[PDB]
Amino acid sequence: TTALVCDNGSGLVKAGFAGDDAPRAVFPSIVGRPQKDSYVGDEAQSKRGILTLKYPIEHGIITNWDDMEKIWHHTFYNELRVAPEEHPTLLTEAPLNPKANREKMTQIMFETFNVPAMYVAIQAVLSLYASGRTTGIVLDSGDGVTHNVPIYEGYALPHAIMRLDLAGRDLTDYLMKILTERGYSFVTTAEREIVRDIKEKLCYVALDFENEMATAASSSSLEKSYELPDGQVITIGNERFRCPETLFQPSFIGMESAGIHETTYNSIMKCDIDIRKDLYANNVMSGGTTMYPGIADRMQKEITALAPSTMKIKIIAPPERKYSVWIGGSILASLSTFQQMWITKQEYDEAGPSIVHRKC
Ligand SMILES: COc1ccc([C@H]2OC[C@H](C)[C@@H]([C@@H](C)[C@@H](OC)[C@@H](C)/C=C/C(=O)[C@H](C)[C@@H](C/C=C/N(C)C=O)OC)O2)cc1
Ligand SMILES: Nc1ncnc2c1ncn2[C@@H]1O[C@H](COP(=O)(O)OP(=O)(O)O)[C@@H](O)[C@H]1O
Ligand SMILES: [Ca+2]
Repeated sequence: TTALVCDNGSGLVKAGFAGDDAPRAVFPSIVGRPQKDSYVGDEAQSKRGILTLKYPIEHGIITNWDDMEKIWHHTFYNELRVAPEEHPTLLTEAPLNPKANREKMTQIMFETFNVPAMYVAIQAVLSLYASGRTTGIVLDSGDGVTHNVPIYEGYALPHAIMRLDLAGRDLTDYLMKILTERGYSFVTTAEREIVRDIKEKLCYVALDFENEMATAASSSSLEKSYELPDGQVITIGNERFRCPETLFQPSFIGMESAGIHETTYNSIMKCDIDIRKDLYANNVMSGGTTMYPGIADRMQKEITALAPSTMKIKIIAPPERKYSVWIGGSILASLSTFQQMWITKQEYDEAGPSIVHRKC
């Protein structure tokens, strides 16, 4: 029977059937409760006023299992409209996901949803498979968290994994702030959803930050107009490139951590010397926050400036990197040499949660 692929994202839940072109269902990772006892996804925030909203998978890691259970329950019956007892289910997890976490991910799958078989894959790793690589370093920047994950011979290197608590969610908020400072007023939650659309449609990464700031202070060639739903037309200037700039300079929002370019460098320099030249030549971009135009040219420039001059440096930004993680799981599930890595109902009834250390 057709396997299931569910990418448990920090902001969006990508779910669908293994072997498909794209995930059939994409919805918010939010659980709302004060007509019913709970809501999940779009309608959870449509009625955000009467409910209490929950981000159980924010920052990449699942923290609440009652809410998560509601998200998975929403995925199976309401979105994909399948019987979880009739489908092997591949789950995804954030890098550096603790052991007891994937144990509990597995327990809930069998004891509560009764899956025939399941598996938990690291998100960044799947994105690499989707590119056609078993070796390389992935920059996974989603909604709630950004990870740098070096992968060698098809296996991620935990000690060199970098975690940056800065992603598109922080950027959206940042874009509201600086747009409000200019003279507008985007404060409400409904206005947040509007600003996020501006971010995805008009923002871009500046090749050189200061030079772009100068073109903005002296001309209006960088300015773009944006029509609000109520017909009102607003104008965005340097906020276009100042927004994603936070990924390289987290200090703009008080975050005293290294940028995505530096965390990439630091990640590689934690790996064994012999494979570093391979990581440099295979920098894969993953997640929606890496969708900014010009982010690859900026990454190319900054990594080069940090690395030896003799170093060959390549940046890979796939056009479908919004759904890289899910696609990677779709091919993994359909892979013949992977079938023996499933954890079956029988296997779990015999061993317990202790078996996920043997397969995952
Ligand atoms: C969607 O477009 C495409 C994407 C990729 C490819 C294809 O390109 C050539 C690649 C050698 C190939 C590889 C990378 C993929 O196979 C389809 C990928 C699924 C293979 C992964 C593995 O072999 C690993 C090492 C093993 C074990 C898994 C370890 N794990 C999950 C650790 O976390 O899985 C059987 O993938 C072809 C088309
Ligand atoms: N074209 C785009 N430009 C910039 N950001 C985008 C674009 N498309 C989506 N995003 C951002 O990507 C984030 C979604 O990332 P995602 O891959 O779902 O990560 P996660 O699975 O952790 O939520 C959202 O915060 C969204 O604002
Ligand atoms: Ca993700």
